[PDB]
Amino acid sequence: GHMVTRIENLENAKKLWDNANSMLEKGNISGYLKAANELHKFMKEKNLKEDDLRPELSDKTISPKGYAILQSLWGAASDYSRAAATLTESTVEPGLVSAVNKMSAFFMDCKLSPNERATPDPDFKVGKSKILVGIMQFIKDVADPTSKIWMHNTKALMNHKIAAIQKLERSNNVNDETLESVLSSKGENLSEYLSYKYATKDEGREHRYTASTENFKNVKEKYQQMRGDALKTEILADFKDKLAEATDEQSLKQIVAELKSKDEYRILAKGQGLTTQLLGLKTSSVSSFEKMVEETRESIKSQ
Repeated sequence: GHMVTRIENLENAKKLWDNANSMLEKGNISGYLKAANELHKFMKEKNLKEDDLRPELSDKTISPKGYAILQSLWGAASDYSRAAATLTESTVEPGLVSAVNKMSAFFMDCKLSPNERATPDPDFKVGKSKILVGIMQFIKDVADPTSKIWMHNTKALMNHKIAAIQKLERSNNVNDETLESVLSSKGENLSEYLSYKYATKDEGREHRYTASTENFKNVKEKYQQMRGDALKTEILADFKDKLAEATDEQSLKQIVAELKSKDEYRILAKGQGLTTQLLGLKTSSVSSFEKMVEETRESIKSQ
């Protein structure tokens, strides 16, 4: 087991920084943040500081275009941080977005002394929505699997917001008001969040065959005392969370195959009324699950 020189670690930090700058230059926001994050992780592990790396970057430059993107990123992040501070919740999401700012600042501080001014190209424009999606993608990548914003898993909420912003992009309805609604949302409306009209934590609808965990040997213990629409709501929520761990197309297909093999999925797929079972259509909850797979696919088919 084994040692590395300071020279050698600085040379690798220089490469990590270059990779970040290169992503910055191409306008790949999530790629830049991720690359910044790797630089920080590597430097922390080798006990290297920004001022150790700075002299070594003397032959490298953040372009004017680069500083313009970083200024837009800074602005979008500050604004998002404020917008995410809400009556429902104001600690986690703002903390996460302001930390994205601190990560970018770290990339800048490797190159610039404490008071040096950024020199952004004033003509270079970058769409607010591409920035926000990038921020959200980075937060989704880096937040702990157990992180929660209000009552919802953080990775899942990010994918939800990224899909909402992408829908605004596709239908040409992106403006400050529609972005604000997304940035300030915590998924308070459960039925929209899960894409399931009958989402509830209460008794929901009357059913001749109210969904039940009895007759499913393998169902997790947490569901055993839930029934009906509420049972399905809880299964869908946990499925949404598991789907949010997907990182690429192969990963998503694998997770989907796992979830569809579970007794919880058969509960979703089992109709709760006799007329409905005789029709031979997908249940509403299975439909919701399929929409979540599509949402997750869109939040991940991008970079």
